[PDB]
Amino acid sequence: LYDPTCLASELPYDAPSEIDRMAYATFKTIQIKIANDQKGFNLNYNPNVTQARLPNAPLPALPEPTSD
Amino acid sequence: QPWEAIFTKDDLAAIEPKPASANVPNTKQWIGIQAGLIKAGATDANFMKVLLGLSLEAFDRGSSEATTWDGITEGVEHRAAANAIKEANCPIHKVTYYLAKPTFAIRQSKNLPPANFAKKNVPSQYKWCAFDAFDGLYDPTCLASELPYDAPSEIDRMAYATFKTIQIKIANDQKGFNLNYNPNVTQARLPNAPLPALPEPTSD
Amino acid sequence: QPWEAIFTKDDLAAIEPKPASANVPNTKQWIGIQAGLIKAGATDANFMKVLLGLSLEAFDRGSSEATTWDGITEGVEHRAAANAIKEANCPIHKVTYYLAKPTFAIRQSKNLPPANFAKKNVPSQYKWCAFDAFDGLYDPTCLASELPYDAPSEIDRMAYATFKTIQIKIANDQKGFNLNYNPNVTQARLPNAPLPALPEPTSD
Amino acid sequence: WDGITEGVEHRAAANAIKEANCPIHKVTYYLAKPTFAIRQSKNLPPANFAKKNVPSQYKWCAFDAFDGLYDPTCLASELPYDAPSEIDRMAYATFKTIQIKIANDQKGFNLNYNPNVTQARLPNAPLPALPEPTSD
RNA sequence: UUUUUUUUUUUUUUUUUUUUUUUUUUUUUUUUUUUUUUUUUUUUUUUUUUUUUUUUUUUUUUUUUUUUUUUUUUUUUUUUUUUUUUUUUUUUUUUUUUUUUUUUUUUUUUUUUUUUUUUUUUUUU
Repeated sequence: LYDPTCLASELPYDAPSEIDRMAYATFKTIQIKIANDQKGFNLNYNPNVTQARLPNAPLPALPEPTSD
Repeated sequence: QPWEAIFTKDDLAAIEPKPASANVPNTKQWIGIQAGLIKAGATDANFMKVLLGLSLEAFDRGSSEATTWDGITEGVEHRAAANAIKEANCPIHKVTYYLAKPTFAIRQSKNLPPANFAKKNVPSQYKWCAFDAFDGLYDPTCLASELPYDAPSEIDRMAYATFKTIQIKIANDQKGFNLNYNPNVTQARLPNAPLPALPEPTSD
Repeated sequence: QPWEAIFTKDDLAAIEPKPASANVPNTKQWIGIQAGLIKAGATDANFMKVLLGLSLEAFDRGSSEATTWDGITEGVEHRAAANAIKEANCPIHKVTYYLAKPTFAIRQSKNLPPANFAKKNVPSQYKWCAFDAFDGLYDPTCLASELPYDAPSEIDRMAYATFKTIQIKIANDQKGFNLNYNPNVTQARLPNAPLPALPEPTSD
Repeated sequence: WDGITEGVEHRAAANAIKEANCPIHKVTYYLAKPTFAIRQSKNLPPANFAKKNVPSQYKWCAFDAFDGLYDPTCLASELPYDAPSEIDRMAYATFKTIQIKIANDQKGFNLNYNPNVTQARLPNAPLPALPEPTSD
């Protein structure tokens, strides 16, 4: 929506609006979160070196009920 | 004790030194670029012309980013010219720093904002602040026959500082990679182990 | 009890001492510089001339930065002269501190602002505050036949303090490196382990 | 705002203005007087008068491009009413307060980050805290 | 299914210090969950190095042995109320001037009230 090379014969609404842009930044947080959820996967081995780290070992530990 | 002697202002004014920025290729590196770029098919004035092409690419791409960018310029393919820069042991940004102002000047007159503006989530207020080689806009050694707009403006400078945060962030994202081993010592730390843990839903 | 005796002002005034800054090379270190610099091909007045060249380089480069900077001066290559300074066990800045004012004076008269101004993101208001050896502008032992502009100005001094923050930041960036081992004890802490973790997207 | 004019849709024309890197106000500043003159002769007060809570005394003072009424370069074949009047000018200053207020409401937004650095400051964090019932 | 043909020795300590210091014989089980929900959600191809410090300064300065608990609340009330879609940038300064000018060491507390009276009176149009 901001990319100068992006195609566009006519945009009905200025979604690029700065308010929407900061909202898009907030949206980027979503993109980042999911990236952390999937891109954050630790590729610590190629040839199935599960002896170093087991599959799904990167899974976060269950949250404790205590504050600390 | 020569150091105890007074140099005398008359002699100081006779020095007439030149600024020596380190964000520009060394004379021998400029030659190294020639050895590659001229060899690549560029000649004479095309030397700067092709490098300007890359600087324009760097404007929308970056260091190795512009290096990967293809396209035959008035002298030679961007990648080929980029290789020449690499032969000189410099990043494209190094050359771009020297040709930052003319590069910006071109786009400023053609109204061509940085293509990575969107990617960097830079506020529209700072649309022209997303320039990797913005330092060349202030660098006294940077080339510049005429700049259409005073991008150096202090407001833009603080915006450039904000832009620097972007540069820092990405540096943290890539430069922050922990080179804790050379000969594949994964037993000390596994590949991609530096990857940040997934964020928790709790505040603490 | 000689310490109980009154020295008498008449005798105090008879002392006529000289300021003794530690930001300047020791007399023997000045000689060490001569042993290297004169050996490098410099002679007599060229001793100061070449060092001024380096101070000008330090203005746009820095300690080892100016050391890496090449270019044959009126006496010898900057790097060769820099080696002489290193032979004296001093940084180029050490010499530059002594020759800070004349150096600044040269550029001030030639209107040559620091090339690292852009790199340091120093506000244009403080364009001439980006000077590593700015302390020499106040140092009573620093050489100076004539300074075109009173850079020592208190406003500039506080700006120099802000500049000091830059110096501190970079120190934290490099001097802050944790020398937790000598004989490659990576088992205690791995190389580049001190690298700060990547910033999280959350506020906490 | 849409609507096809004698030449083309308002939005399309607005895009042209944006292509020139200008706000519509920029063009309006030049055409402020003729614009006001049209409405003044047609008795068409600003529709945002109500929104801005502008006193009826200053009904014709709610004009964003009022500066064009004084601007020597602004176009004007004939102005039905001297809106530039000093009384209206001070009213325009009061109107400027409106412009300033909205600027504070939107321009006052703190652009403290570019690449989504919400870790420094979260989105909508600049939002003013809810008013307390106490005087202090 | 893939490696060899990749690199060290010749680098440094002993002769440095403890035992002979203290617990058992102190308390729980017989307390509660499963049968609760996700996958099929998105990134890479984004950018830095080559930027600068050391050689700058403290210790040897002062407290403990000073005071509270045993004082009071819950059982009090809201949601179901309203905005967005409103407007700015592209406006201007630095390079202007002071310090080095004067006080402390001058005087009060220990002087007097509460326990006195209104609301329930009238405008907007």
